Amino acid sequence: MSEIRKDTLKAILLELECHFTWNLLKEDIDLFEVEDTIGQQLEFLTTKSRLALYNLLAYVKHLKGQNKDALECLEQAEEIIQQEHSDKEEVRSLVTWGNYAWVYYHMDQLEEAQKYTGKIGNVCKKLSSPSNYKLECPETDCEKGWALLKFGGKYYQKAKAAFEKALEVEPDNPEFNIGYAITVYRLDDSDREGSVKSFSLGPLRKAVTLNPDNSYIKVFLALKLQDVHAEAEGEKYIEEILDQISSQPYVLRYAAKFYRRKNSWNKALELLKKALEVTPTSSFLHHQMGLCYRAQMIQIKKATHNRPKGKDKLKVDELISSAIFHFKAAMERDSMFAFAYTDLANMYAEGGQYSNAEDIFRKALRLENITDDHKHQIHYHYGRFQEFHRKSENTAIHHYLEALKVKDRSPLRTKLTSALKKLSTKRLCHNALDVQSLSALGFVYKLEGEKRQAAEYYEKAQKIDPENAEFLTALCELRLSI
RNA sequence: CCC
Ligand SMILES: [Mg+2]
Repeated sequence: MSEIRKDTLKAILLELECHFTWNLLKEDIDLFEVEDTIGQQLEFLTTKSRLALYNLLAYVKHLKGQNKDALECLEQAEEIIQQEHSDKEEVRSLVTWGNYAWVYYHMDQLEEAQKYTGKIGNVCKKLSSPSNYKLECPETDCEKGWALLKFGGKYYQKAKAAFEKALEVEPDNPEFNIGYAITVYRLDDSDREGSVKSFSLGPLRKAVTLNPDNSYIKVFLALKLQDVHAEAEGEKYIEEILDQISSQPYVLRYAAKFYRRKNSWNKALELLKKALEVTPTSSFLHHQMGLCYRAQMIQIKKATHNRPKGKDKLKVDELISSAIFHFKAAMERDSMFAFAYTDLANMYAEGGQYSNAEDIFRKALRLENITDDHKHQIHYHYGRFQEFHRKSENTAIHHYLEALKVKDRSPLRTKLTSALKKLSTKRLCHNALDVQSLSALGFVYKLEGEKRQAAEYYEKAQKIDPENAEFLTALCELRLSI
């Protein structure tokens, strides 16, 4: 192909609606985890669109440099279109064809790619689309919403908008409602400024009504009810679900979360183990197992006033070892699972395995592509490890400051500001010229809206370090604020 | 998927 036809083709490729134009970046996920879990949903979450799953898996295989394997996934998608979408064959094929075009493009099979853009263009014309090479429709909006969700927390607002676009056309579509309600449910937990939210409660009730046979959507309703102090109602739903299904890991794992949150740890462990028989490598399941063992360990520690002896001490050590095992497995199976790192590191710290804790915290601090909320929490946990285990007040202060710089409204805000005030005040009693502590107080007072007091701290810090760029900038901000 |  002449490289002028090439430029034209590249332009068309960008106009398509498919995974390659949805800004799904590989660095935001663990590709092995995503590939593996897509396979596990194909087998074990049988209510989710198989067509969507294969289109997504094809994209993921491409991201792993396996273009030949991506093609095979798209072939399976085509088979499903014959199987499950025969009446609307052409329109249901658009996303698959888009991915074919992009994959063949990447394999330098330009003529083959053009064949696919041609098919797309023909169908869009046939169906009176206002665009040349796309036909926006609710089913595609839904598929896009799920693809966005799979790429993680940075994409949740975009996924919500995609499901909203689908619901604009079909407000009572059962599939669209599930996607939307689950997105709002995750957003209730995402980027919290304070208490957990419950905007998803209404959407979940509707999605459950619209999908009576679906235990997967119902388990989120139960969890949300638990969040809003209707634990009794939530638990009845859990019981009904467990009467209706067995061994479905995507349902059992959330029932296990439910039971754990009311401290029924043995029941949670029973459910998690049943799920592990089906999917023994799931990082989600492993994390949940560790959470159970950790909770049981904490109960013994509290009961024995943090001084367990004899068999209590033996059990505590077994539980710590088991929590480490499972948190380590979770992290190893999902490199982007922020909480797996901090939970593992914190458990290493609890067991006094400080070199191990440091190793994990170091990796966690270097995760560049997780959400700012997760970065914030990593700094908080490392700060606490520094303060209480390493007894390094200056390193603690440093990381508490980093936590607030990344996110200054969170449920950790007041824990962070109070720790900083406490540590900085103590250090200033010993050395009135301690620049880090002066600077820290300036930062916290500025955050609290105490402009004058903040200025005074920064001015003392600047007196000591007159050319400091950070202090000059802080003082300028304080002067120009209205 | 922590809290
Ligand atoms: Mg996952």
